[PDB]
Amino acid sequence: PKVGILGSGDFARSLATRLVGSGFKVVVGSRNPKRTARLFPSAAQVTFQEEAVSSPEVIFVAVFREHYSSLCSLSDQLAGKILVDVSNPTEQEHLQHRESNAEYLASLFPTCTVVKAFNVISAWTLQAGPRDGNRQVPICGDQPEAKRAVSEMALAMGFMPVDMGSLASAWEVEAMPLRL
Amino acid sequence: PKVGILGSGDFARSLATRLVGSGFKVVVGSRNPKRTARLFPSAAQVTFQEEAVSSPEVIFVAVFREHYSSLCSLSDQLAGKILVDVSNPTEQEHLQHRESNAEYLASLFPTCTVVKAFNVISAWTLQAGPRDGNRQVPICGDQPEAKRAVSEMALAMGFMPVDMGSLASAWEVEAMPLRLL
Ligand SMILES: NC(=O)c1ccc[n+]([C@@H]2O[C@H](COP(=O)([O-])OP(=O)(O)OC[C@H]3O[C@@H](n4cnc5c(N)ncnc54)[C@H](OP(=O)(O)O)[C@@H]3O)[C@@H](O)[C@H]2O)c1
Ligand SMILES: NC(=O)c1ccc[n+]([C@@H]2O[C@H](COP(=O)([O-])OP(=O)(O)OC[C@H]3O[C@@H](n4cnc5c(N)ncnc54)[C@H](OP(=O)(O)O)[C@@H]3O)[C@@H](O)[C@H]2O)c1
Repeated sequence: PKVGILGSGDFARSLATRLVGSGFKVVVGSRNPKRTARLFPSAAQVTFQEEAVSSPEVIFVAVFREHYSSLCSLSDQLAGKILVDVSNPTEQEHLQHRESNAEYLASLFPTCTVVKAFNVISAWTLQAGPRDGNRQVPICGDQPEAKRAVSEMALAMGFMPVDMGSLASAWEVEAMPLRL
Repeated sequence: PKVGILGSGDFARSLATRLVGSGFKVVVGSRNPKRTARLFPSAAQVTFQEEAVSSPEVIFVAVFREHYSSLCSLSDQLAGKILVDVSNPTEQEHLQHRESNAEYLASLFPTCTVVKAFNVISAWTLQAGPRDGNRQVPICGDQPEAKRAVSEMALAMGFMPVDMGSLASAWEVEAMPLRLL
């Protein structure tokens, strides 16, 4: 507790499932929480975006890059928080954009600290994937405290965090193939 | 609806998700509904086994073969209902048992009618939703009304039911490989 997630799709919902199964309290921010809540694990509290971001210290940004700027109205609430960029760009997106999605996200929310994590993990692995601790997540970011928070979370969820350095490493991390 | 599901695992949970996304009301029977409910889609009503099987006309049996007989105490409530055997046996289990899982389940609950369906569909395919051409669900069973009920459900979920005949076809259906991506 309390971990935030912005977004309502397959990845959001799988993250929520894993977090709840790992003893975290979870709040989800959706544009249509009424509709979205129906499919989410009951233990997660699905609410409006504004209200979902205010409590948590760590917020997973489980939306596509093209929708990042739509979150700008949440800036005053998000101030000083940890944002997790989970995006797994296609080969073409990766090559088209000079900066990583994670760096782009950092630029949009300069008062937040961004950690890149979970891009190489499938939604089904999140849902089902055995809590053997064998499955590696690469993790980077500029802030050691933020990286530790996300790494401990990864461990509690049964993954094995691998430190890949500063947020400048996010471009190479975003090139890593999704497993599997 | 309401559609029933017995069991609390990855498959139960995925079936539930999918059913609720397709406009069905869903009730789930678990031995520990307090714990189990936490992970299930909010729109599903997770409750005790006895209470779960009491309302619905069609009940998905999303537990392993080895646990089928543990459901015998529910016999009185399950009488006259449609049971869906979704099991995907391992090659070994398939070869060790003379009869199919579905036929075994039919023998345990003779006042019920069993339909074999969904064994070839992965839990993730249930969750994420089918997409072409990964839509095909083999169905068999002895009773045309029961097969129609399950087939319409399949169609509502976005699958394409394929009639494989009587419950005697279930052994061959159970040999069908499970499909992923
Ligand atoms: N699925 C995987 O196996 C996988 C693996 C690794 C990483 N990821 C990453 O997770 C992120 C989301 O993926 P997904 O598979 O969950 O996609 P998805 O199913 O399409 O979900 C996208 C979500 O974006 C949210 N969103 C917020 N603002 C939006 C807007 N303005 N327009 C459209 N949508 C908006 C939506 O929630 P609301 O409408 O309720 O706000 C929606 O649920 C992506 O960056 C992806 O690379 C996915
Ligand atoms: N997962 C897939 O991709 C896949 C695909 C097709 C078919 N299936 C089929 O779906 C069925 C279940 O699969 P699953 O992946 O959901 O397995 P699972 O995660 O192990 O779930 C089995 C469930 O059986 C229930 N159960 C009822 N009585 C039990 C007992 N006495 N002892 C132990 N468990 C008992 C449990 O729920 P409660 O504790 O609440 O009772 C448990 O959650 C299997 O026959 C499988 O072949 C799975």
